[PDB]
Amino acid sequence: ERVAVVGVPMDLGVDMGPSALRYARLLEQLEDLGYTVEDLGDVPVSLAYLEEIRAAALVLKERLAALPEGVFPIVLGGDHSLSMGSVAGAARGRRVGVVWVDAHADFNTPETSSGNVHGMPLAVLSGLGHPRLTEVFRAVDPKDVVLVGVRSLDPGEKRLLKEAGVRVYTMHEVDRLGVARIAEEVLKHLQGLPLHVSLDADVLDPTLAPGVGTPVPGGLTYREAHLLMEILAESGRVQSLDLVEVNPILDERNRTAEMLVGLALSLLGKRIF
Amino acid sequence: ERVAVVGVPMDLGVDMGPSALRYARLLEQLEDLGYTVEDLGDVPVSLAYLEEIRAAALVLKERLAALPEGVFPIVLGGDHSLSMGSVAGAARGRRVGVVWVDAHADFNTPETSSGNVHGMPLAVLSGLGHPRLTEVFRAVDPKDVVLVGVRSLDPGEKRLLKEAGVRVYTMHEVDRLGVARIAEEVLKHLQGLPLHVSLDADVLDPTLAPGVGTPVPGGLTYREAHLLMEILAESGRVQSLDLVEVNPILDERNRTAEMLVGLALSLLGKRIF
Repeated sequence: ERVAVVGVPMDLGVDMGPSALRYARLLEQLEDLGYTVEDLGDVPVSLAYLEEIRAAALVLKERLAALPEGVFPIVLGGDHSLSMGSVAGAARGRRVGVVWVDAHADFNTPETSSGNVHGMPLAVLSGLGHPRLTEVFRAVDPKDVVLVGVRSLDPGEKRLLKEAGVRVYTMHEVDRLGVARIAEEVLKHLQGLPLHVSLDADVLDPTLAPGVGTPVPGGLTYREAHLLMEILAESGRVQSLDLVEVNPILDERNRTAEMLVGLALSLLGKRIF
Repeated sequence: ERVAVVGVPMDLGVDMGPSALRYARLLEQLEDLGYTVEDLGDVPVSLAYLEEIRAAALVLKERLAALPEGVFPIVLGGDHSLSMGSVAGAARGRRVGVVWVDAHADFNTPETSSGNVHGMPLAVLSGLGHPRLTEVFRAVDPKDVVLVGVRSLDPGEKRLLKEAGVRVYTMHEVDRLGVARIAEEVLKHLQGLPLHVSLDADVLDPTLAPGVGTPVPGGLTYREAHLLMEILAESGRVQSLDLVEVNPILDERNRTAEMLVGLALSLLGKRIF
């Protein structure tokens, strides 16, 4: 019933992410929902650009671990790379589950590929990749993870993901089983553990979330997204949230940002009836 | 040849405008134009807010005057209040003409209203207003100010502007005389003096420049704006520029920032032929 919001304006225009989520009144609407909300502010941010990231992602994680116990954390960000720092840090050292809701698997290693770290955080978190990264950010067992909304993978990704054994719910599976059910399966699969959900904006259809780094046709519908957040929220097991890859520079009327603040409220309890 | 860019993320969500302007690739395009450019960064910012505004507009004023003689300053802003600081700083104790291109005349005193200070900058600069501000920002004689593109005026303002004797070219005059003639006319009214151009994105038709603080229908056309900049450019006396009131949160795929970076380039020498 207490909630902390910390921003990681990282872009190594997604760095404006944290600012749009705030202008979308994320905070005021959570209090409206009943929570007491403290804004911690922004974590300062000084292959391509590795150390800077691991550094800022370090500062992040330390901050989450400090945080009194029982406080729900909401990380507003740019790069999905922050996830490395957050998921680790919000775990508080516990064995937690990760519902990674992205259009991508964000699962490469430097071996599989671009060269950009933000396509590498889920893997590192599973312990696969450059050591300067895995050694300070490993925080979950591959078996403890579930991708949802995925509709675009690199060949090295398919392999690592298969070899590793990560439950992957691509948009084919969404179209096929419906989100209602996929939602249920995610909870069985990760039954018993606290859940840290990471929401990548590129998961909703571009037709709806235009402001994003890498649009990818045929994504979750507006309604669809809320169902997932609601079903999930119901479990009462959700403990932390990642709201990322929100690019105002590409958005319209700042609506991609509004969509997340809305899905955040669905995940933290808000119900129609 | 030397050009300095400085940001003022001040919203007292126009505080996001400076990133918007930078991401619209302002520096780079200026370099392509042939200028060696430096990013001084952002001036820290944190009735309503007189002291916090005065403090930042003072850090800005002071920072601009300390610039080496010859370096051309461009102030990237949110609020139009930053101009009390930059038109004073950018002038360096010299008599300069001010070409104010906003849909408003930002010429109110507390007596005539809204309450907000960002509708008073040109008044303060012209010496009318709170003493706490005029006392450090008054930097222009009303007879040396020219408003272009105006189409919104509070009663007190119209009166203050008449008493003051400020040359006003509202959209009605624009429609009657054309930008070319109004430009010959601005240049002549301010003949001999160095010129500082302040640009409120709201002066561009909302249809074209959606992301601005207060849209006011019936504004300049992308061609008229450019023409204007181009004529003021040929004069050889522009010496400083404010690019203000750009709000990405209300914009669309960042075309407002792109629309101004384009006008800056026009004021700074760029041409078709």
